[PDB]
Amino acid sequence: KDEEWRRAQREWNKVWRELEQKVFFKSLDHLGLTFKQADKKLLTTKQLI
DNA sequence: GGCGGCCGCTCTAGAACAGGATGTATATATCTGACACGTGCCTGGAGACTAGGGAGTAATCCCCTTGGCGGTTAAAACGCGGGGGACAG
Repeated sequence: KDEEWRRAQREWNKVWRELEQKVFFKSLDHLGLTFKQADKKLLTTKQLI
């Protein structure tokens, strides 16, 4: 059971690390994820007046 | 001495309780009539073979629905007045 468990963990590790590499920096960004709409919502005319 | 208040007597009666009534649920006796087992086939699918063609998969592409916003006038919702109708009788 440990042998097959370690083998399955090893074959999980590559795809798991590949997903983590692209999802961790997305998880770090909080305001930048909503900045695609915040930069248009807060930067208008009437907001500036 | 007369009259209002209080309590006992008596008529009325609401509704639970017991007995009669009639159509079914059961307790055998026996018929009975299809039910399933056996037999004899015999007719339809399975092993095996020939050939092929429409989808799984891969690729493209372009398309089209979701997210995501201001805007503004149409309207949902809250509330006041009230009005006619569902239901109790």
